[PDB]
Amino acid sequence: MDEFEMIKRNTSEIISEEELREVLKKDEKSAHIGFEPSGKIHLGHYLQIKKMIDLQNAGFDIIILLADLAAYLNQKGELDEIRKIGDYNKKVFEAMGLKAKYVYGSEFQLDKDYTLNVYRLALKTTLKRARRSMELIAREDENPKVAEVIYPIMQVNSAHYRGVDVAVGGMEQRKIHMLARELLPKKVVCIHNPVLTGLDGEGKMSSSKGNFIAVDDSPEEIRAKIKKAYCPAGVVEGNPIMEIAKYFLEYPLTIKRPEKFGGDLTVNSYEELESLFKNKELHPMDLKNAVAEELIKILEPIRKRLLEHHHH
Amino acid sequence: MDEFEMIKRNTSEIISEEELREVLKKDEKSAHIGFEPSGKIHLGHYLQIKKMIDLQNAGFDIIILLADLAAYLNQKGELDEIRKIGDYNKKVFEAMGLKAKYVYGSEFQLDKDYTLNVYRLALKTTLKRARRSMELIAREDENPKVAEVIYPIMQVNSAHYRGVDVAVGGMEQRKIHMLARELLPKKVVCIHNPVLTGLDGEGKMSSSKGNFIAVDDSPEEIRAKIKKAYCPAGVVEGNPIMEIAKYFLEYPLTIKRPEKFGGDLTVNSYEELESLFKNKELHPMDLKNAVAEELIKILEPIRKRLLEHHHH
Ligand SMILES: N[C@@H](Cc1ccc(O)c([N+](=O)[O-])c1)C(=O)O
Ligand SMILES: N[C@@H](Cc1ccc(O)c([N+](=O)[O-])c1)C(=O)O
Ligand code: NA
Ligand code: NA
Repeated sequence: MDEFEMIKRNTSEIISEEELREVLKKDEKSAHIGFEPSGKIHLGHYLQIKKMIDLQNAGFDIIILLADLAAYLNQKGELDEIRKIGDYNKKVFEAMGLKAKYVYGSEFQLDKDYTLNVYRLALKTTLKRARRSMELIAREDENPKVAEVIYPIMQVNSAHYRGVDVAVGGMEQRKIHMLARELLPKKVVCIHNPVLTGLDGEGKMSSSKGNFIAVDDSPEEIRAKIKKAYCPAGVVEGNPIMEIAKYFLEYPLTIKRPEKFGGDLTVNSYEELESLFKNKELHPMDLKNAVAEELIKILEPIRKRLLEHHHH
Repeated sequence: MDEFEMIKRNTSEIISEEELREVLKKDEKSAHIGFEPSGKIHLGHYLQIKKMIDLQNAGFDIIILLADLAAYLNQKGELDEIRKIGDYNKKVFEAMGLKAKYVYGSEFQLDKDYTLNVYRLALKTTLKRARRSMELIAREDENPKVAEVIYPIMQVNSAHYRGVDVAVGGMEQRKIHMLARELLPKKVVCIHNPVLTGLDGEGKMSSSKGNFIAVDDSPEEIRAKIKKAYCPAGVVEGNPIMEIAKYFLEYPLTIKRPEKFGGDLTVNSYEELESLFKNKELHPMDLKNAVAEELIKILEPIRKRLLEHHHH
């Protein structure tokens, strides 16, 4: 498995593979992702940081944009408070092992030259296109604000202004990114990560829907959340427990089971696990027990580095 | 006729008269109007400059905003070219006798603090409200751009940032101004001037519709435009020739007529003229002849000051 395949593993799409292969040849290459600061950092965040770590191991310089001004435009509160949550998010990302440079959007997004570029992009971007690009990002609002359509053209310009070769985000970002590839003179390579399902199966995982596992959740909290989660026997699509097994667990995986239910089970890949589960040879309760315990172990170093700050 | 009545003469509305009366007491008071730079300066412009002259004679300091960045957002071209047309407009306004200070929007509208205020207003302004406020201003576009809804919140902030007591414009501006009175901490007094009808009677006078008299039109051009204009006998509403008589001509007015059509006629007010015209005692051709000749005389000093620049 080469650098390209390491980077591609567990992504939903790369726009485009040819372009990424051209980028990989260079000595100096940079990748960025932006996050609206979030009160809790969850598995969806961690999935994306893992991908940034992959890029870093492939020789990319990594920039994490703490997207305070975007969050402001998307009604997350006052800038100063948003920034404070951004600094907390930085500490969490650092506790995940990421080696990166961190920047706050507002440090450069209010510059005269940046704003003139935003207004130039505003002339090229239809309202209808801008609204469509925000459908999976915008805060729910019965009376959508002008701020909602400034946000996407802020994010288009972000990638241009900073000279990144690669932009990374979730599939929710893909329409903004396709606008960026259409309007900017240098085409940014876009790597999109899958969107995790919420624990109750009812929609996508998100910080505002309370349907997530946070990286610093206690072991007892993780077990409780997994025990209650949607996980129907034999169904893999939209199954959040199988998603965690695919995206976070290491293989070969040993699933402990009582002898009366078949005894311990060693699975050499996620793909073998999917077969066992679809063929009803693995029961949800046993999948859940293994996923909970292996996830606790995966997150333990992150939680204890954040716990050391308090001191024990 | 006091200062308040001089200011009110020939306006469509003052929001509000009480507030204007409070402003009139102060020693230091300022009024501004903004114009997207226009290749031709026409009677609609002149109507508004006349009102600014009224304010100046009432002790207001006058600021003329050459609204280059607004024009840019409203698809009038590149900033540098727009600015050049702005400097031409300044020379025309100066040739009208206005004593004022001139500022280009872009000189202050790209400042960090200005932009942060725009984004704060964008959070308070619905898309639906912003689009409604632009219906009579926005350039025709089958695919309206994000720039269209940035424009109104640029103009709201303009009045705030510069600390004007009074904003002046045409009735087309009134929805943006009512947004400004609703969102800003200091309520700006708004003076709205009527919108002139186009020469062919079919819509409002505007630079893009080629339905105007320009202040530097030749005498032969003015006569030709008036001769062809909509002017039905006995009808005053939507009659552009009667509008010119109301808003530009001085009274008492002597209308020269052949003896066979009643001989010369002296009218002591626009209101007496309206009665004569509605009662079919004054024929369109004779109204047109008087309006053309008195308008030529009114504009002659403006045209010859602009002609002196060439040199004769
Ligand atoms: N859209 C991202 C935030 C973001 C990503 C990348 C960006 O460049 C910017 N930005 O420019 O403000 C913002 C989110 O949903 O969290
Ligand atoms: N809306 C005006 C132009 C204008 C007036 C006042 C203003 O403050 C600004 N502005 O802020 O750019 C622009 C027009 O139709 O010509
Ligand atoms: Na090298
Ligand atoms: Na005094």
